[PDB]
Amino acid sequence: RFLKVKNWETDVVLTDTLHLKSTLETGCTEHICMGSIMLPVRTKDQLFPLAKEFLDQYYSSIKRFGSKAHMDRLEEVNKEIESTSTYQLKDTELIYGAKHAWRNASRCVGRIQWSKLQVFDARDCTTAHGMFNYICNHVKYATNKGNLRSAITIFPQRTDGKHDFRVWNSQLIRYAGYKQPDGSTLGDPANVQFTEICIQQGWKAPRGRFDVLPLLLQANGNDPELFQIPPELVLEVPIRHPKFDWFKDLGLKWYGLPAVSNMLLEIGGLEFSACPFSGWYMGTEIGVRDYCDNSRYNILEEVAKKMDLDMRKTSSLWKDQALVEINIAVLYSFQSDKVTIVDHHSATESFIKHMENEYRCRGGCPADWVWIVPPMSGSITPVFHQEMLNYRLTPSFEYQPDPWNTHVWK
Amino acid sequence: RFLKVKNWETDVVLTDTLHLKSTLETGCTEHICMGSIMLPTKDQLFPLAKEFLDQYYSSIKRFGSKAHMDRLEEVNKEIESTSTYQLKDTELIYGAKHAWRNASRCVGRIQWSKLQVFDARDCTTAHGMFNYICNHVKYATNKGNLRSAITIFPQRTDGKHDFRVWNSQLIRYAGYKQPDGSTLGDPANVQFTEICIQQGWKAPRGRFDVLPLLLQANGNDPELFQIPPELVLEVPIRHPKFDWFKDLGLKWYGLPAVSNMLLEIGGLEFSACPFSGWYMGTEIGVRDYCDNSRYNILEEVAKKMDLDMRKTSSLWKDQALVEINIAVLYSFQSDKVTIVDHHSATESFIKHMENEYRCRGGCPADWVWIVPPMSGSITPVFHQEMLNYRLTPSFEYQPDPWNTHVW
Ligand code: HEM
Ligand code: HEM
Ligand SMILES: C[C@H](O)[C@H](O)[C@H]1CNc2nc(N)[nH]c(=O)c2N1
Ligand SMILES: C[C@H](O)[C@H](O)[C@H]1CNc2nc(N)[nH]c(=O)c2N1
Ligand SMILES: CCS/C(N)=N\c1ccc(C(F)(F)F)cc1
Ligand SMILES: CCS/C(N)=N\c1ccc(C(F)(F)F)cc1
Ligand SMILES: [Zn+2]
Repeated sequence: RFLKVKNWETDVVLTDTLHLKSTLETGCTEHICMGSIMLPVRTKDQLFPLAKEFLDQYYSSIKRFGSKAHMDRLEEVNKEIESTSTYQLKDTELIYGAKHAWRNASRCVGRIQWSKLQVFDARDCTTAHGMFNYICNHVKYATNKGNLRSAITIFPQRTDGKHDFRVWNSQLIRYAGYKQPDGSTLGDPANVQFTEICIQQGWKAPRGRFDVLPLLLQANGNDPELFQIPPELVLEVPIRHPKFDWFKDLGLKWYGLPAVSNMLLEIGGLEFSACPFSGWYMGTEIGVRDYCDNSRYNILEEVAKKMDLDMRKTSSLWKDQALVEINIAVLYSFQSDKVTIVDHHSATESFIKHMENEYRCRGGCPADWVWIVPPMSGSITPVFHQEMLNYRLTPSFEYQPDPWNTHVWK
Repeated sequence: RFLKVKNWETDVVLTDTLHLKSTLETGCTEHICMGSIMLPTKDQLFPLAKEFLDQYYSSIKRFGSKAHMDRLEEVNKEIESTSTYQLKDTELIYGAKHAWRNASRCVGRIQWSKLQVFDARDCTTAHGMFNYICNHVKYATNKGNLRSAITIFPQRTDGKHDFRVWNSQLIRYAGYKQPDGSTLGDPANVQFTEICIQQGWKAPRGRFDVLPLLLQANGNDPELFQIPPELVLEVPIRHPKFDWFKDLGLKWYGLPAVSNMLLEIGGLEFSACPFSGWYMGTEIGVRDYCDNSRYNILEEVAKKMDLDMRKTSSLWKDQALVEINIAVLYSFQSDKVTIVDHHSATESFIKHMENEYRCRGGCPADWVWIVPPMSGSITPVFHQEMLNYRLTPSFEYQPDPWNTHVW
């Protein structure tokens, strides 16, 4: 088979063959497309085949397929699975797996950096305090004083599903959200529920607008525990505008390190329920979504008012106008504090190059157009005019139920 | 089965059942999503006809009635004899309105039922087509107070007597390649603009030259016609705060009228069915004006705004784009020509979606196309999950007439 993909701005056409290897489902039938849908204990028998194909890829990637080292590793793994039911990955395999989970993330526009990933092996970790230490070292290393470095910390793989390691926070660093009895929300609305669990667990909220939440860490299936990330480790950027000297008075700021912590990493059948990973922000994530979504900080009106814009009628495009300035401010601020960050133009342009490269070296690049195209100025970024094929490849990062909706408390 | 759709901004969940009536395939499988790909007989005809009539009568609360049954046999017998059939007026009107209603890429379907239908089925020549088209352009333009409409020429028979409108839209600017190697006018129509020259049209070689209509009737060869200039309402683009804007020398037409698609009703194929409504701002401001492959004007507009175009991180492109779309909307409103902005259009569509879900049990929607090409996440449709599937009657793409015609 062969599937063609065309870019309507360059007339460039690409041939995808990589999709042939996709085994997982898409949520789409032949009679329906669910492309815009947000979220559409393995047994030993189910496990070996998964390990095999994975190990086949690995060895193939190091140009040693069929070798003796390859066969013996298969024999070694098969045996281990039969006797122990599970199986431990080699350090080289773990690093290969993680980079590929990233490499296969169809919703990630920053994959051009996929091979530059620092992997921290936290498989010997046994307690929550242990997880805390590991996370602090990840935050410090990745931040690097503003010169951000991609990194991922991998805790023990799931066993019987009763001794899972979970990082309850959705991101290592995030601002608390509090619901007021008057119905309004102070802080970040998106984190209200998690904030409550933290308070309910003993956290003492400063009840402010940008309070870095504490970590809630679950080790070996035990009840989660609270820890406060060392402030001197949480790099933040106050947001000011290059021309609007009143912007700083808006009292805005954001953290510099985006580190996802609620996803599950799958490598050769194994499941790593705790695998926080971080990179660096694309401006629009903060400028458009975090600040302007109606269900987030929702700063449009206040930014507009101060800009003195005709807010009487939408057709004046006051919302659009204010959005640009706000995103202007985010990029400017980060660049001024020498904290890594990329704008949607550069990010989407690099992604197009990475995508083409991937087609010519792997035979494809699974991509989710709904997620790749930026939440602003969509059509003036190259990805918009790019047809994409979305399919599933492992290793991979997946979502998992929120830990508070499944955890069996002790 | 029973699929649900959630809006992540309001948490509202709607259940979709309408998809269970999907006929055609989407191009997507369980192994791959083709969502962003722009385009993935007596025995055949009667079932389709029955499906349609069934829906029609169901809508008029006469499902099963003798009328329903009689009509069914009548068509059945007609197909057995004439190897095809004709729609009664009522069924044509319904068919066309419903083709619009099922257009998963149209953001303005909230207007679906308010569609004027012009039966051009008695047309036999190109001059006739021209007459029908002119009256359509005039009725729909209504001096700026646009009214949606569609004109339906004779349905296909043997495929060699197909009626076709070679233009992609009734009104579009010509595209000429210059000595340089660049392009004057609209790069999107360069080829058609060539087929018009290669046909006789005397191209004035201007930036915004309204192309001539190239009509084809009963499989014959296309003929050129110049739409009465008095019938082509145009808006000169000026800015509400940049009096230098007028100097960009930009203008666009007020009437968007798609004419290269094919209308299918009850198995029947109407290869010539121009339809029009009114512009959503972004269409011109973002796509026609700023698309790199189109008029690509961001370069200059930025200059004139005196902004740092040194680093992409200054978002000068974004900055310009906004002002430009301010101007388009501003101009149209000032000349009282109908136009809608992306904020209002999308808000309207969300409401339409909510009505369609409780009245029809669903609303086919293509997210990739529904979300405006600018300020995506600040419009409601961005946070709205959508289910895409095909339903007939429908509007479909069809091969360019020049790439398939036997002169
Ligand atoms: C180097 C900086 C990086 C940039 C600029 C980048 C940018 C992005 C952006 C803009 C999104 C969408 C986020 C949202 O809308 O919530 C995304 C999604 C994603 N990225 Fe990256 N990324 C980078 C690094 C990484 C790293 C290091 C990994 C993994 C090791 C990764 C894995 C993912 C995944 C799994 C998704 C999709 C998640 C989902 O399906 O919900 N990214 N990335
Ligand atoms: C009255 C106001 C209308 C508005 C504001 C509206 C707006 C839109 C917009 C923004 C698009 C995208 C255009 C593009 O990107 O090329 C679109 C697509 C579409 N609209 Fe509407 N529309 C309206 C009327 C109509 C009418 C009267 C019909 C049919 C009778 C219709 C049929 C379609 C079709 C079929 C498409 C998608 C075509 C395809 O699949 O490529 N629209 N519309
Ligand atoms: C409903 C729709 O799927 C949803 O709003 C998606 C659209 N595209 C997105 N794209 C990115 N990068 N991030 C998101 O959260 C979303 N949300
Ligand atoms: C490649 C991608 O499908 C293509 O650029 C689509 C995206 N969304 C669109 N949406 C609308 N309304 N109109 C278009 O022409 C497109 N082009
Ligand atoms: C890993 C830091 S890379 C980055 N730029 N940000 C995000 C933010 C959210 C997600 C998601 F997983 F929540 F979608 C993914 C990447
Ligand atoms: C019918 C006028 S309704 C409108 N706003 N414009 C368009 C423009 C192009 C198309 C398309 F068919 F080319 F995609 C559809 C609608
Ligand atoms: Zn799909």
